[PDB]
Amino acid sequence: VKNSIIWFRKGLRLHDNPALLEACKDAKHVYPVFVLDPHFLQQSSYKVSVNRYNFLLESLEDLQRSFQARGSRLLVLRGKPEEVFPRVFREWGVTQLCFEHDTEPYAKVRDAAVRRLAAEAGVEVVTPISHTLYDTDMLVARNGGAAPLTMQSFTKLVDRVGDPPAPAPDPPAAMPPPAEDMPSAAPAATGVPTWQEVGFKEPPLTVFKGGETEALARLEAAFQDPKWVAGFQKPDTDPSAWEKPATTVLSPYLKFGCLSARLFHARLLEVYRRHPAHSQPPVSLRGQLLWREFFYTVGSTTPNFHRMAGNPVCKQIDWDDNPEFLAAWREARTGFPWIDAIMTQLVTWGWMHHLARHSVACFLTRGDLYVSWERGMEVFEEHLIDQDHYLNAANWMWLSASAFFSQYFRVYSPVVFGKKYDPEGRFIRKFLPVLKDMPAKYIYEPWTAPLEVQRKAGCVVGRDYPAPIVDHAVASKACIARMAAAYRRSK
Ligand SMILES: Cc1cc2nc3c(=O)[nH]c(=O)nc-3n(C[C@H](O)[C@H](O)[C@H](O)COP(=O)(O)OP(=O)(O)OC[C@H]3O[C@@H](n4cnc5c(N)ncnc54)[C@H](O)[C@@H]3O)c2cc1C
Ligand SMILES: O=c1nc2n(C[C@@H](O)[C@H](O)[C@@H](O)CO)c3cc(O)ccc3cc-2c(=O)[nH]1
Ligand SMILES: [Cl-]
Repeated sequence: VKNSIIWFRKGLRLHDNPALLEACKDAKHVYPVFVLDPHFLQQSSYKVSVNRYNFLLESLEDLQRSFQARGSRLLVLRGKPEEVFPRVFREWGVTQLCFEHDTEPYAKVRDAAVRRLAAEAGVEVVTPISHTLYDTDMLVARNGGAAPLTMQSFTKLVDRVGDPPAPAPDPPAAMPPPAEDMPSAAPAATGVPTWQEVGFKEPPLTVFKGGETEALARLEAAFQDPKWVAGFQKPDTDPSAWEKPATTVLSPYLKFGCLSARLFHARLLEVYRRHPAHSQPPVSLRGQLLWREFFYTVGSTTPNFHRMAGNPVCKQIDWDDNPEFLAAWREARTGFPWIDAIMTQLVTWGWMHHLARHSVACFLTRGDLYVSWERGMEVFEEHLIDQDHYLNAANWMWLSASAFFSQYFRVYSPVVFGKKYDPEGRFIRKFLPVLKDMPAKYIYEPWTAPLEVQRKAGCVVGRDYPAPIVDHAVASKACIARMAAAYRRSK
């Protein structure tokens, strides 16, 4: 008799889930499992806000509903996978364990340990690729055994390899449930908890809801305008747009696997077929999925990718240990409203537009404050709802000119950058209410408002909103000087 586990970690969906499909095939009982793992709650190492963790819980609640609707049940097991799984293998008479492959450092250690244990229990292990467009090992293999290090040569590689696989079909309308009266499957030990019960003190404030149903809705909303999809150009999109964000906001759903990257890609290709002037990579929407694939592919084959030291793709730079600069940045009190509004969005929504992530990451690292990208990445690791190990590392290295990108003379202005999109400062008025009534003339530079104007707007620099912590002209020149010297020490 076939008794199977479908183990969810990412891949939090029923659509495009070949793992799930294999688990159901010829099965008497299927046990859908997510292991609520203490590794992600020990705030010592690994950081997570209530925003992200509650987005996860919402996604698990949506899975529960999808499984309940098909005659089954999601089991949220508490514990370390190494010690939970041997128990349930025996208790449930498990013959097959299915899960979606992942390539992160923790995933590799965890997944090796669970395979060894599975083999000891006589349990078959089935691990299809479906978090990424392609099997990332296959790509490296086809490229002659190393990952390409530019987006251009990565794009050429995948064009030679061909289209990603189709989304797998939808799973059956009825699924075999867990067997009755299994003690590790007791409802009360296996329900989706709340953020309160997991132990978060403060409520989540983000406006984006977790789960596959929300992911599919947001995918559908995006594809209701095929000209927009066809003509999408990432660098030409507006980072100050918040009522209707200028990009898809599909990142947290792709991060958790509430949305299938292959579904998204197949949908793009349908549109591109009927729209022959469609944008091409890297700026196109397909280009965006390829950035993701690119950084996963490089990231999974490089040791210490998420660090500077011991990381072969990363420049060793003499970053300042400057806790007050980092704290001002982290706590949204740099005195540059563009920067502080974005850092407020980070902590409220857990999502900003890519170019707002550029402004704040450039400002922290190579642009003004010369703090290590690792400090920035950690702050993003806590607050981003789309926090992705490889994508966050790679973009921080890109923005600090530590890897992939070397043009350290290009520095974004914390005053001018947003102003060319949003001269009235609508974005700033949203995320920093204290500047609601400041005239647009002064909103990017409130320290240049006459004192009469500051008082009239109820926002006096130094009292209600802080003075700027640097002079951008002085800070950037110094930072460019230090970057030049670090590059010359490297050669
Ligand atoms: C300092 C810094 C840190 C970042 N950290 C993260 C992170 O932790 N997680 C994360 O998903 N993205 C990260 N990004 C990339 C990018 O900013 C987000 O993926 C994007 O803003 C998400 O919005 P969207 O879903 O509307 O993307 P769209 O423009 O709609 O693109 C669709 C999808 O493509 C992928 N994608 C888009 N841009 C990029 C990119 N530059 N690199 C890799 N993949 C991309 C994402 O999965 C995204 O959902 C970071 C960028 C910077 C500059
Ligand atoms: O299997 C789990 N995956 C969790 N993941 C999912 C993955 O990151 C996955 O476990 C691994 O593939 C990462 O190495 C989380 C992701 C977040 O962004 C935030 C919190 C979690 C928590 C968990 C968890 O408790 N259990
Ligand atoms: Cl709990």
